[PDB]
Amino acid sequence: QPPKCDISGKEAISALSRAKSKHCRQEIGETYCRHKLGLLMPEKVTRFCPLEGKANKWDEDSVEYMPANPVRIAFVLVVHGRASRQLQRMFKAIYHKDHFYYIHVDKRSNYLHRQVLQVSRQYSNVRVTPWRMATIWGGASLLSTYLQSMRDLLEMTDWPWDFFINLSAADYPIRTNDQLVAFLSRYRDMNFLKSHGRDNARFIRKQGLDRLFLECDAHMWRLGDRRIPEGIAVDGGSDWFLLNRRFVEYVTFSTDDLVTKMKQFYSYTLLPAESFFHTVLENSPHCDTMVDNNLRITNWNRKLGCKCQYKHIVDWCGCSPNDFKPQDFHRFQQTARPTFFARKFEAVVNQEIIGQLDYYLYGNYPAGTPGLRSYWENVYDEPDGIHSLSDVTLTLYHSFARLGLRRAETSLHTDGENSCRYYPMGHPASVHLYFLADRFQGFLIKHHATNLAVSKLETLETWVMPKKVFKIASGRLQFSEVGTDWDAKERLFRNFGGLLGPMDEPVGMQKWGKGPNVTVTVIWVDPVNVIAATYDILIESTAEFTHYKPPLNLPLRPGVWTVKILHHWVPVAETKFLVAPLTFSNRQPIKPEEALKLHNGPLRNAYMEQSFQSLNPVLSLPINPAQVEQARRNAASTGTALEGWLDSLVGGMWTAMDICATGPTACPVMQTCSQTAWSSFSPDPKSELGAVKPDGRLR
Ligand SMILES: *[C@@H]1O[C@H](CO)[C@@H](O)[C@H](O)[C@H]1NC(C)=O
Ligand code: NA
Repeated sequence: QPPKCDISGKEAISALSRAKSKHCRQEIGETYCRHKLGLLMPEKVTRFCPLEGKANKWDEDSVEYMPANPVRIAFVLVVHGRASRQLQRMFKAIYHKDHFYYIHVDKRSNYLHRQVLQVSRQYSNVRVTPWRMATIWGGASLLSTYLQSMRDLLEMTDWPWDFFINLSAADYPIRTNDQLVAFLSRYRDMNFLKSHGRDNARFIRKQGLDRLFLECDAHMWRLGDRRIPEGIAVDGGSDWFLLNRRFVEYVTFSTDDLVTKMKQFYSYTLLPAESFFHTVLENSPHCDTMVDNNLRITNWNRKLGCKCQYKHIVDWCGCSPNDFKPQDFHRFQQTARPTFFARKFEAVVNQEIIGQLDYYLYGNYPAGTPGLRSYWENVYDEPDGIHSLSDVTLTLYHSFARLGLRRAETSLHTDGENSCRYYPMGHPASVHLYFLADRFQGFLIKHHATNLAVSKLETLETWVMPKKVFKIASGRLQFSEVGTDWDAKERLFRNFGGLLGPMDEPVGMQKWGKGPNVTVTVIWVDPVNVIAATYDILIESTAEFTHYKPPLNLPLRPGVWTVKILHHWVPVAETKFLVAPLTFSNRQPIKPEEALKLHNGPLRNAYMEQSFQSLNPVLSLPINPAQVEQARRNAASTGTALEGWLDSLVGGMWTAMDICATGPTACPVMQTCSQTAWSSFSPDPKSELGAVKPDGRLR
């Protein structure tokens, strides 16, 4: 169907041409045409503040007194992702029985929501939002989430709260609850918001406040220009704040000119929570309550955090803070200004700094407490279904489980019946990442299998760990790795296991120490010694990481690839990586014609237009005609033959470290999972939540 008005703006045309759903196209057009007539945005707004401008209203010993009328705090936790045990650890740190906790879990994070429900069922002062939005980065929906949660909280008459504080799963306190309550009790009529403080016209342009945006199909579309309304001062800064009940009441229930028109304006705004509350407060009757300090330390690093990493999500470029590391601990003790929270923290990136901070605030755990240096994070959970996995991860998780079953059989030494022989049943039940002392240890896979001696089903967990493959030879090179999903801000691969299939596009990374600039040669070698790519790269004196994604035609030949680094044909180092053949297509066993198309190498017979056959003799990489033919045979296989090819490849690159039983077992040499040090079933008291103590705490 055609639009209600001629659509000629280049930005709107670009959005309409990229939008996937008919609903989104119609809403894009409806929004554009409304604005074109001048009926969508306000252009003049009343200012109620009696001040000429802004108001901008520290002794370390002032947070040590004991208040007679302590504030009660409503924490709104806006969380997403997989890091449930870290969220539980932070919740333990900030919990007190006289506060309140209201938890919004991103609609797309169903595993995390199930874990949060278990928390809300234990404690009367914890509730979960029954509505759930998909709060994409920069989305307008983040303000809708805050405004709805404020209305909900104001109508819970059994929760008499005095302040509203927002936190994510990557936040952590840097002072005790006692000190937070003492400080807020002394300034209970103030509002804590941090402004950019620099040139305001530049802030408006950098933020895109003079641009019209629309959130639809989990994307933020830019649709054109708009005027800043006259009569008000527009301000902004951090979207992390603390607001008192009186101002939250005004924002929620006022119908005056300011609140009404700003709610309309910010419904079509990028990063609305970074400026909506500043602009309303400063122009409201409450303007003289504003303190230019959000009581947070935010770990900005412009060199690493501003790589326009959200381009596929919003029609704009943005920045995000870095994760703290152990060398940052001294920053949590600064004395310039009062601060009570900090971000960001990620246990999969660095857990040591989280431990240092928690023990600093609340003391060591007793000697003999297990799991303090470990971290477990669920990356697949059965209720979400195998269609939420990929064919690559479904194939490999199956193979890891079979590797565990083979370890159980070979671990029993006996000349009679082997009561540790198993037959696998069904699909993996769960998968965890496992870390120890900030070193990746591999995957834990929970699975079901029949013990063949007694003919009974058993539930097991297998630990698999990747074999070391980086090898140096007689420079500033420290490490080399191949992977996917490179995180330029944290400088690591978010595909932690390096799981790859024939249609993946691998990335080569190098890590360097200090020294003078140098140039090296990178060579990619496929499983039958076909040289797929060669290139030189400059390593500047100041470079720490380098990475590059060669344009290799697909599919890649399955097997063990090798990536070599040379310095003027002198060997430097090498690493290896596995392109796995897939046993599933659309989560069903792969058929002969599917496998042949997928497993016989690139459709162009060559990985790139330029050939490197003249290099094979130079590097002693002869192509064996027998191995080439065997790869053709392997490509046509399915079923049991294909399973044997896959498992021999996986076994060459992964080790089954151990396997345990969750319940009873007829295998005499298998340990109970809860009694191991490594299982996701073993004790982890730092993330466990129990009964409330006499002092009202869980920690
Ligand atoms: C480093 O770079 C400079 C120019 O930037 C170049 O002249 C020099 O040859 C390079 N290598 C060394 C060791 O200086
Ligand atoms: Na509850």
